[PDB]
Amino acid sequence: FPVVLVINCGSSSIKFSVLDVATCDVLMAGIADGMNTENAFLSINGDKPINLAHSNYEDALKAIAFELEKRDLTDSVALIGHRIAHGGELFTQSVIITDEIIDNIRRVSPLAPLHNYANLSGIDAARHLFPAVRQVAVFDTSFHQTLAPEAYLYGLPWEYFSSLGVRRYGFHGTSHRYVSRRAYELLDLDEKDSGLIVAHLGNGASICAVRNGQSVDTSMGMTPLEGLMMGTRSGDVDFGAMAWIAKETGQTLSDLERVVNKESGLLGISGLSSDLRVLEKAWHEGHERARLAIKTFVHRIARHIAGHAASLHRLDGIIFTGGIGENSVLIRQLVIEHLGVLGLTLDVEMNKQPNSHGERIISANPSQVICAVIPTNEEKMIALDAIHLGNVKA
Amino acid sequence: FPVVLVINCGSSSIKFSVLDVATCDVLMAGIADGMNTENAFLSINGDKPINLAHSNYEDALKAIAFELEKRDLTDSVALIGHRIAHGGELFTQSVIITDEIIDNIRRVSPLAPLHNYANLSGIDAARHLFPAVRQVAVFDTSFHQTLAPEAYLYGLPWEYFSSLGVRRYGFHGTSHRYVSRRAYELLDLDEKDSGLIVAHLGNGASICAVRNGQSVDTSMGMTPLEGLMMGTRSGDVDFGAMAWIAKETGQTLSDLERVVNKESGLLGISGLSSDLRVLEKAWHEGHERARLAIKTFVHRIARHIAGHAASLHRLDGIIFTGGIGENSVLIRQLVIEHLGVLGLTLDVEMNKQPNSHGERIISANPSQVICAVIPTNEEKMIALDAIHLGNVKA
Ligand SMILES: Nc1ncnc2c1ncn2[C@@H]1O[C@H](COP(=O)(O)O)[C@@H](O)[C@H]1O
Ligand SMILES: Nc1ncnc2c1ncn2[C@@H]1O[C@H](COP(=O)(O)O)[C@@H](O)[C@H]1O
Repeated sequence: FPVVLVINCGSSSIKFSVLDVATCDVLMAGIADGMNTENAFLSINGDKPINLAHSNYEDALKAIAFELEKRDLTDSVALIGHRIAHGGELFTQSVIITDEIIDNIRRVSPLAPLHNYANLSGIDAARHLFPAVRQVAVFDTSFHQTLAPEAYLYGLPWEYFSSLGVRRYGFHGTSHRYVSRRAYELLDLDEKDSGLIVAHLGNGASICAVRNGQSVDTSMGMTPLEGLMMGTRSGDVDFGAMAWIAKETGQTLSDLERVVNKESGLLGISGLSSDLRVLEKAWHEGHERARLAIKTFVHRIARHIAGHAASLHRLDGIIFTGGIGENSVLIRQLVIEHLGVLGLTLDVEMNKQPNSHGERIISANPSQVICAVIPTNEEKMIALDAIHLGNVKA
Repeated sequence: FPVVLVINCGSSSIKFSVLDVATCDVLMAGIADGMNTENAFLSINGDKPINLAHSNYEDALKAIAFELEKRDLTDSVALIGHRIAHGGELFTQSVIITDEIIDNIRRVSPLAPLHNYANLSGIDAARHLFPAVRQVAVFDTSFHQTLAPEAYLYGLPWEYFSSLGVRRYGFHGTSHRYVSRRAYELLDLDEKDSGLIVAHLGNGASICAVRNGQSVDTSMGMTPLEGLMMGTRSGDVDFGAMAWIAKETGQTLSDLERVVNKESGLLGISGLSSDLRVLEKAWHEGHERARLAIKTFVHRIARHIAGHAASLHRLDGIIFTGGIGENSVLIRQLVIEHLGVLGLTLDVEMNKQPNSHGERIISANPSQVICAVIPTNEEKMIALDAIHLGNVKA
């Protein structure tokens, strides 16, 4: 029974999963946190953190490989999948990693300096430790490459796009792609004749319009700062307002970039938490700013769901996914009730059901548009691409 | 026959109109251009520019008053209407100008330093030259004050809103208000039970959602930089992208603010013109970048029209207004065809009709939503507020 090793290298951690090729089931999962710091530890399935002390990306991947060996599945690793943050314009699909690909990843790495260079460090490590294993790169931007110029061009001077490559790229592509495929089965839709809106709500929040199997619009921009308001991210923000704050408080562009990424969003408005479970409980206890943060969060999602619907000839489905989208009974209902204009009617018995019920339809019968919850599986989608590319001569 | 003098003071010009109280008809109109410069001239109805040479706001208003006297209508001026750019949170409706109002205008003037201080200079001048005449302030933001916190709060730290007043204000309020009123008559709608989308396309471009006579969402933000892409303005732009350009080109926040306001938008993408008539002709001659600029322009309008529709319980009408919205047969159709999801069908015979046909319905019969063109009259709306306030004890 061969397996796929899925690796996601962040700036501060390394997340990994081992999926069984036969059933696409998770056999092992873990996180190597506190990366590049003075203290680095490795937890597997939450099985008590084991430290390495001042360890790098290569040493951490070697520790995971040693734990991979302790369970006798090292020689069973047939494929290695790498999650890549930014693929620029060069990558439209998942590819088998070669010297050419690496060079191309380094080319578009300036577009995401924090995340993309960390991905390359993971590629270099896995190459060193598993050279006779086929390795695959899956890009978080590639799905959105089917966008037309009108959908990705910014109203900036053309030169920024042609010379520097300033345009909408969009993220959560792997998730949007996975959820799309599942929606055609759950809603019983013909891919070649369909219009979906996928709402990935969780860590980061993004919307995607999927027309006839292709991504036609997405809420995130060149960076994950554009679009929906998030946990700590501001979302859509007037540049004039940002320029006004820079003059009135005397802050640098770096200072405001810190504020927008880490001090804003749900955390910013409420002044309490970035976690939704905390804010839901706070509002339940009569916290006004927690109510406002959630109400604003809901509003901007509804605004973008209806907004992205314009890039469709016909609206068949709205799919909720991600940590928030799969679990929050409240957020789903408030968003759908905010979208009464589109002729949606919700089934509250179905919307009450917890995530254990998996891929479920939550809209009632008289509804013009089918509303559904589909749990996203980014690890399975990476594995599926890897399995497909595992049958290929390179 | 008493008259209303309407004054709009920009940073570089003074636009004025004299409307007859009885019929709300324009009797005289002119522009004093090149304000505060070494050479300032005054044109009335395009009746050959007459220079004053190095003239200020008070001297220019005195020249208009002298030309007002030459036509024997100085003693006929019953009311003076002032267009004010930014009213902050303090002004929800048009008011009679007193010492209190002036102080309050200066309070919120930091929110629009370029335009708002010029408005005060016009107020000071008209006070000096017409002290026994009732004077009224009409605010370009006041109509959007009915917005709920979820619609105007940014995903920034709460402190920026509470201390500095960073929130969505929105503009074109006078136009959105005027067009709304007219729509209830043209579409035969009950104000208290209606949902409209008003698309003001022209100089600046903004969208407004009008639920039951009240503004519930608007595309422009704290500054007119947010929302739709415009002639020279970028519109919605990823802050992460703007921060990325600042690092890669080594430009100041002031440099990028210049680029976004004057070098971007339709002019930015095409690299040709901010004027739509030029770009329409250019695309007709096979100019690709003029086609892209227009296609992108259309796309962002459709995205925001459908987006703002979420803030409505029911969509009754989409109204096109402004220089572009009233005249561009192409832009109207491309936008409506982009909004096929909402179930709109256009009557192309009606959409062909030039602006001379005034307030006209452009959608066919099977259409789910009525599409119409209503010419905006910001001068008439200012006069109407002034006439109403002219019957009041102060
Ligand atoms: N039962 C729940 N109700 C509401 N929000 C939840 C729940 N479980 C997880 N979340 C949110 O999901 C987010 C995590 O997103 P993700 O990284 O996609 O799992 C966190 O910000 C949580 O606030
Ligand atoms: N016949 C027309 N066709 C297309 N665009 C027009 C036409 N007339 C005026 N415009 C546009 O309207 C804008 C002026 O807007 P406004 O200041 O609202 O009159 C300009 O940018 C013109 O490009």
